Amino acid sequence: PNHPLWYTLCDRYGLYVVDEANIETHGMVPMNRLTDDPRWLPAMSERVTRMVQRDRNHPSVIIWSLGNESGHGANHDALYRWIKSVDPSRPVQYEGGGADTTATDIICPMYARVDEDQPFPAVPKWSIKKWLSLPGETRPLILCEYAHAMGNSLGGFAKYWQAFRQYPRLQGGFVWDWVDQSLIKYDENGNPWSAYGGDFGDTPNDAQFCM
Amino acid sequence: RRDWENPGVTQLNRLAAHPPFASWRNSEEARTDRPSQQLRSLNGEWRFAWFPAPEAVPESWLECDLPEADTVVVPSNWQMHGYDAPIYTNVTYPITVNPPFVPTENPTGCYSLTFNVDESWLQEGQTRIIFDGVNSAFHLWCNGRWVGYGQDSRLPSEFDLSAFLRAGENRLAVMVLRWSDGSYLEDQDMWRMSGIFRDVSLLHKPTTQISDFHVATRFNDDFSRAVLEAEVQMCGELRDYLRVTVSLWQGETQVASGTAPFGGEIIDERGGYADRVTLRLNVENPKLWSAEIPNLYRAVVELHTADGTLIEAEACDVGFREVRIENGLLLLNGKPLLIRGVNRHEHHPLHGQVMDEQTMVQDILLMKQNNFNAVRCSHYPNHPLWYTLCDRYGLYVVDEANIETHGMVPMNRLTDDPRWLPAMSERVTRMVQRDRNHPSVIIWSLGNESGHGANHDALYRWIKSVDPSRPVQYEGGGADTTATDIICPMYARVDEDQPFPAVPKWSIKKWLSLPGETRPLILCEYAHAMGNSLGGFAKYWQAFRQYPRLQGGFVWDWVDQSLIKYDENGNPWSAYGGDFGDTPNDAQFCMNGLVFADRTPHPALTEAKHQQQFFQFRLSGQTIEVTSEYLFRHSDNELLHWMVALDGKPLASGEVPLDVAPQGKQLIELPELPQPESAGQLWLTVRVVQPNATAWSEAGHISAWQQWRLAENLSVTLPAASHAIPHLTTSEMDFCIELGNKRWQFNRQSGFLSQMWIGDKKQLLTPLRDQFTRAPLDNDIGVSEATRIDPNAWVERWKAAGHYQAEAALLQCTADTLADAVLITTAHAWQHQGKTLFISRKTYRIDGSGQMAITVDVEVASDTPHPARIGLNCQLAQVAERVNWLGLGPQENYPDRLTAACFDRWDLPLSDMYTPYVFPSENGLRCGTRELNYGPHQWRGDFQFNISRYSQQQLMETSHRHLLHAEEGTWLNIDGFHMGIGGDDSWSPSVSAEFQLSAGRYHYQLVWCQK
Amino acid sequence: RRDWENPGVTQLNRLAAHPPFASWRNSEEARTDRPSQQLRSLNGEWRFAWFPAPEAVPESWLECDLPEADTVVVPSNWQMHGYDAPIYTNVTYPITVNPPFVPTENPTGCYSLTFNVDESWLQEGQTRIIFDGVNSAFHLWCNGRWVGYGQDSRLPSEFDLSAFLRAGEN
Ligand SMILES: O=C1O[C@H](CO)[C@H](O)[C@H](O)[C@H]1O
Ligand SMILES: [Mg+2]
Ligand SMILES: [Mg+2]
Ligand SMILES: [Mg+2]
Ligand code: NA
Ligand code: NA
Ligand code: NA
Ligand code: NA
Ligand code: NA
Ligand code: NA
Repeated sequence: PNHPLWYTLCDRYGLYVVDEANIETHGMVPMNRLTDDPRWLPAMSERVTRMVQRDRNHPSVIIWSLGNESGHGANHDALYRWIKSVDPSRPVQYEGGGADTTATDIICPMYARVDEDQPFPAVPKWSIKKWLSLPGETRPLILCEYAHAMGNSLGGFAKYWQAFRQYPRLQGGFVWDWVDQSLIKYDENGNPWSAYGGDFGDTPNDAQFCM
Repeated sequence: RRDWENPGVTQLNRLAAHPPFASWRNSEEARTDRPSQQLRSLNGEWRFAWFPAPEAVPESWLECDLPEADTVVVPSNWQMHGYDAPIYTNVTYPITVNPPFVPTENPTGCYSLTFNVDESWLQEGQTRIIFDGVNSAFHLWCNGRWVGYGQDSRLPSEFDLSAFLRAGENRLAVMVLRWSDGSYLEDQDMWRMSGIFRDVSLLHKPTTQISDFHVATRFNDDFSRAVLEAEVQMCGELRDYLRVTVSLWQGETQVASGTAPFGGEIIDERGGYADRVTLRLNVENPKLWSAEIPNLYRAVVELHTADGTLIEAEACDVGFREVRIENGLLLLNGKPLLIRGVNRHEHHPLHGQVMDEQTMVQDILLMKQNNFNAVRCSHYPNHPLWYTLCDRYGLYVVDEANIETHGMVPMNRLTDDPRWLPAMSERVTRMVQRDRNHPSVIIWSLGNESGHGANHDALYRWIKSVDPSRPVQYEGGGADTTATDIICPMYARVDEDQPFPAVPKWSIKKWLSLPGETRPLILCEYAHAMGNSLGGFAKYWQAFRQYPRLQGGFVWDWVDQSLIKYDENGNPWSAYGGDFGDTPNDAQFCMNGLVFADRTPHPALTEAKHQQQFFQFRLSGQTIEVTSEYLFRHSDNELLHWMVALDGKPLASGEVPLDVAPQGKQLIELPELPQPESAGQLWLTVRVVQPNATAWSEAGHISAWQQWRLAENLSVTLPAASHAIPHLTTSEMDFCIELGNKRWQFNRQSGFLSQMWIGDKKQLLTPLRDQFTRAPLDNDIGVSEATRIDPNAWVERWKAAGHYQAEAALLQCTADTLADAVLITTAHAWQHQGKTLFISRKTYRIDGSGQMAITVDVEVASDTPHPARIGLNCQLAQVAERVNWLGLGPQENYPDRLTAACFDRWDLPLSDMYTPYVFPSENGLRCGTRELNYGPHQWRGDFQFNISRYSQQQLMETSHRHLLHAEEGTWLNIDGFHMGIGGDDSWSPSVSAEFQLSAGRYHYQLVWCQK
Repeated sequence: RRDWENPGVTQLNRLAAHPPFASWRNSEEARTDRPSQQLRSLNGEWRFAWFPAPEAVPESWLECDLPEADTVVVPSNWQMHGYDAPIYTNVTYPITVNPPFVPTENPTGCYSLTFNVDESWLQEGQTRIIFDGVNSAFHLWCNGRWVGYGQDSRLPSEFDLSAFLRAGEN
């Protein structure tokens, strides 16, 4: 959940917002170890319910998100239903566990390619055109993350947009991401320079992967 | 920190819930389910001290035993020991509604125990203590050191004591609080007690252990093949040498087995569960489990090293069955179920809410003997043994979460509050985690009467997610919300709608077809058996059998929640609300069972057994069509016994072997019956007898029966000629008729028969008078809260109309001497405040044979509430030992509750003609009676009657059966007509129109003579 | 009670969540969305002291300012002021994965602020304190008395201070 003023600005300047609960357990093994554990349901539910209770009147918020990279747990299904019950005005999405589980109204993969499949075991990232028509599937597809803009990047960006425009159910996505997470540091001469992972003695760290 | 006033803290240091563990260290023992040395019981004599509040408990108690304490038995409810009073309140909370706060004066029970621990348990593995039930919250200490905290009174709380124990003597200190924020979720309609009411045990597990395991059974289209999947979870040192072996047994024969190392399949980008493994075993033509035939297999889960070293083994009984809802029908192994269920609380008249095996077994045997096949755990998870028993004897179970917030306003104030979601989820999730392997459990319930909140939807989905093998139901908020797979209303009537705002209770037939509705309907509660009740019960079962989607319901309920008290002479008597100084209270509304607290049946139990029969019959000429409502079993322990009798006189009889396939039919043509000599009605009575004893019944057990009127030959022969002629003697005050040794006396002032003489003795203590009222039944009083007096209740309407105060006004009284008899004509009018309620016109014809023909014709004002009865009553001077009659019996039966009774010649001791309802009311009636015999007297005609030593007046003025005193002589009530008793619920008029005496004009005739 | 190592305790005495409030006492001010005198900002210069673990925090800190504390701007992340190093890791947790436990060495930031309220606030009404964001958990004290606890670094944590306030400096 963002600083309260962000939603007011989006309401006024006009930007569609996906409000996401502060829940990410990426480092767990497997990713859903905690989210599928009934003992963590209470902590998770407050992160979802208190978000909804705070931002439910903002017109800019058009979609609720259960969080990020926490696999797919029964806690997600429970909280998904909680929202649908409390606020039927907004669709609920969540990418964890395969991007098309029972906890999301929208097929929302991260980095699924336009034409090329990535048949990872359990959590495959199908070509987005193919994903749409898998037997039984009918939901819309909007990538929660795509076109990773790390450094000299965004190659193949036009391929996505040609697809978004030709396929009615391919409704876009959110580029990753807006601003480099670099921090300022000063050399002996007092001159500032852009720093990243490990430049503060922090270790282990993931170097430039924060930009 | 006052954790007992924080819905955010429902436990501290409590271990995760799981299925029943015994930690066997020998596979064979696990297979045979014999005792486990690793599982000890700490039940027995403990120390106990009561305190008005926790702040009163002295610090010394934590380290040393309190001198003031007493030695009591555990498990037990401390109210049953007299430390404080048990409180019976229905809806209104026993404490002020100010969540999450509880009264500062909070009864606190300090339990303590000194016990031994073998050094062997502390040298390796983990030693935990398990409290199966503590009401309602508690703190634990071991040897002076604080261990943990827990809430929810109906599920086990476990704690690791490995680092607190010492070899030899140890001391536990448990401070149990009566009230806690947990109480807000425990407002069930029952006695509010407290203490350590369930088993306390010590379990020892290896460091590398089985921490959890789930068993599932999937089938192919025709159930000719199955796959048993067992997911096993472990804790501790994870190594490549570890393995899990799940073997399935049928008796001593291993039918299947699978072995595998840990490391589940990949589930997400981070991999899978390295601490889990799933074994899949193929089973061909498995023996399916059902309440009809509870086939069970034994599954043994072995944790071991690849090379053969057993670390530990766990196990459970596996019932191969599939529960699914398809096309609107609840199916068991592919067949539509017809739920013959009942709600059952855990109650004992002496021990309170503490359950024991014998009581559980008795209940199950009684339930199955009375054709019940299902039970609902109203309204909390039960004692662990209950499920094992239901698995083995065969009963479908609805496992219900310990959540009820009935007293809140509105009912969903807390269930719709996300801040209460945590406390609620634990009551649901821990239940499922504990009972998911029991085959007997076929449906999960989210709780009872807590309205409908978002929390319910969240938890509904949580269960659908973790356990897709069982349907989920919940009645709150309308009985058909998004939180239930089954339309499960309570007290919805068969044909009549009750359009309550927001939460209407539609007629069940109409409910099924509401636009868009497709779900099956099974009432979670119906046919309230409070006192003299269950009228209209047959109407439900006729509908259940005609409507596919009406699949039954659970009667409310199994046993009266009465407690035993003692008088000055030390004699026991049944007590209810308010009998312990408890107030506010809801008096007798805690007694709604088909059986008494001591399990003695109420008359209504036979009505239930009859309507719930598994065999249906139809007659056509000499042929009896038998249909089986069994879904799986054949009638391989049933024989049909038939009997034809003429007005109680046996003419013919015989038996035929029953051989009908489930859902099948069998035709049985009866022999060429011999045309009877005497005049009268021939009656055919058939009954299904179980030749062989079973695990739930004795040899000869009768499971079903049905009666039919056969040929009837009306008597056209006139009785012999009378020798003498009755003589009339007149005085201003009376008309006295004499014929031999017999004398009749009619008071000319009252207009009633005031006396009769048979030989040299008088026969009446009170004159024979009209009666239009009855001691009000609980259904007539119609209240569920001792504070609400519904003016619409039958008793209130009769009282306001003056039925109980109307006095008889004589309009006519004349005598006439005929050729061979004397005729007495009378007319009375009952009035109240210038309003004529009833008019009774009679004639008494006493002829030369010594018989008195009484013809009665009554008019009832159309605008006065329909009368409870239309008959006569009097107090006979004598008391006989037996009561003999030709009519419906042998047990008590009323107009809307008499399908179970059979027409025949019955003979019972006087005492059996009185039903001992704890709260006294009209009782013991028997209908369709053509002849009644008592002492020298005989009454003939077509009436209903009850006979006892208690007058309607005494019954009406007495609150407890033990306060009744036999009156002199015998009170007789003979009715031409009697109102139905109803019972669809006991807090509103529930007697169907067809059983209301609204005809305006009534006629009945009786012949009184000597036998 | 080490509430920061128990997922069963995500807060203590925290008020219920709700949409943005200002408690306008004038309808036109609310319509125009102008400022509300009933809503005060406490952003500015606070007193801060860093500690390697909560056990290192001196009980004296609850009663009066710590001499070794510095004056810093709030809101802010103490890493940006140089009290300790910000850490950049993608997937792998920055602490040993052993739920619900965290390191015994747990950087602790002790913030404090002396203030006072309008006389009428001491008279009637409910006065609450709102922390729009605290990373990652915290205990709150007012005039030396414990008020509450709260988690979740990205949503506001509110507490009723009504029964703690007093005339003069708080
Ligand atoms: O609706 C109900 O009716 C019964 C009345 O005896 C009893 O109170 C049950 O617990 C409740 O669910
Ligand atoms: Mg609590
Ligand atoms: Mg209730
Ligand atoms: Mg915590
Ligand atoms: Na598109
Ligand atoms: Na990154
Ligand atoms: Na049916
Ligand atoms: Na009741
Ligand atoms: Na048979
Ligand atoms: Na009475």
